[PDB]
Amino acid sequence: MDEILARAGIFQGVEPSAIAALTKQLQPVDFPRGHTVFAEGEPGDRLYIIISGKVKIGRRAPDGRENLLTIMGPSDMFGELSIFDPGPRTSSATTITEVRAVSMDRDALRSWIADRPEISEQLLRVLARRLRRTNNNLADLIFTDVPGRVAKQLLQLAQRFGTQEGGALRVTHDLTQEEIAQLVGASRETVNKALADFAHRGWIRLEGKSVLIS
Amino acid sequence: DEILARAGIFQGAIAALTQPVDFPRGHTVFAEGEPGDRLYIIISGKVKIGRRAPDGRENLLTIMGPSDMFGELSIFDPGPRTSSATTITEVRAVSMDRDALRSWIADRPEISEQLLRVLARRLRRTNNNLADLIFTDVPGRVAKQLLQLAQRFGTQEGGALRVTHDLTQEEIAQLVGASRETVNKALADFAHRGWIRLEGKSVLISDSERLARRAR
Ligand SMILES: Nc1ncnc2c1ncn2[C@@H]1O[C@@H]2COP(=O)(O)O[C@H]2[C@H]1O
Repeated sequence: MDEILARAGIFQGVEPSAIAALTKQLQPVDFPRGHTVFAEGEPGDRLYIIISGKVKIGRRAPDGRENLLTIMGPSDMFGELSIFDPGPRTSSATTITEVRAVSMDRDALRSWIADRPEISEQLLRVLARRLRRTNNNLADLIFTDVPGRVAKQLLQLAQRFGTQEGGALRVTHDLTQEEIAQLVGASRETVNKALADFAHRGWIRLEGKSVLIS
Repeated sequence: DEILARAGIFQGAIAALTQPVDFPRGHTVFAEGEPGDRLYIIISGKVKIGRRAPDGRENLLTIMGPSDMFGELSIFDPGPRTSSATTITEVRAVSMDRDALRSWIADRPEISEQLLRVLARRLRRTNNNLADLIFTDVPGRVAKQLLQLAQRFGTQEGGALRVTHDLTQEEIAQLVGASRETVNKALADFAHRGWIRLEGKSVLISDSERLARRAR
């Protein structure tokens, strides 16, 4: 779907015809659930745009667990930074569900802006505006306690993958209890202990297959 | 002269086409909120970049020395300065404005590739800090900060590399984003273990491997 692809942030503020000029040259790839798209340390020089599915972004923790950095879904990009500043990947990307995704490397990008200087300028604008959002995001997070930080992070994920259902956010998933444990990168006991606590304060109503967030 | 080459913009000569200025100690290059237009690359000296917390307290973001660049956001996303830039010590730097930079780009689109690298890299580092803030403990973060300061301002001195940063133990606490009480406990803990030596504005990192094993 061209619309899904065109919603990517790398296309924000770009002429639909220049977006299309790039899109047409890209063929979708099929990734199975639990598939490692790229691991930390591996050379990184391409970005992915998701059409369907969810992808986990994470880094290695001292104990050997993988910290849930973020979760990207449809229209979302991952690995986009390596297109501008390539090199060894500082994070890993792993499919949470079955994914269909589009890829593009630096050559593609350079060949794309090769004829379209207007795009370099807009990319700077979008990237720089994104840095300002991420900056005061950090600022906001710094001046908050430990639990408050994690809460904020989870809230942002809810706001992104949740449907507005009467002053609340519904996030419907198709994951088994073990997959949810793999997603967070924590014990299955630690997860259920945390979910039990959030529910206790009325922040979470846990129904089968879905979660209702305040 | 060789310092300019290490700058992010030129880290990718045709660069010789490169306004030099000298600032004194404690000089405020720009203030948080002022109209933001200029760009700055440091040749010699150190500059504190900070942003006020919601409570008014001045909070330290990053410390930058030679070959480092600050105030770039003002050129691409024009508007108020999001932060304040203060010179810790005497500083010699070169500046540029949006209209001056946009001209060099019109002539050579090659820089657009280097400019994007710099932004994309700042963006990545801010994302790493966000992950550290959540997944890395206070002592872990403290060690990680010292190790990052050593990469930029570290000179070997006998067995331990002396890392001069000219920062207060409270200013470090701001970099890490934790209470000064918890940060001080972490610093003393490292000192008592023989990992580091506290020298006022300087730190002697005796055991680098331990710190590295404490930051992961
Ligand atoms: N999940 C899907 N199932 C079936 N058809 C689809 C799906 N996603 C996209 N398409 C079709 O593929 C087309 C791609 O271009 P359009 O987005 O214009 O319109 C899209 C639909 O016709």
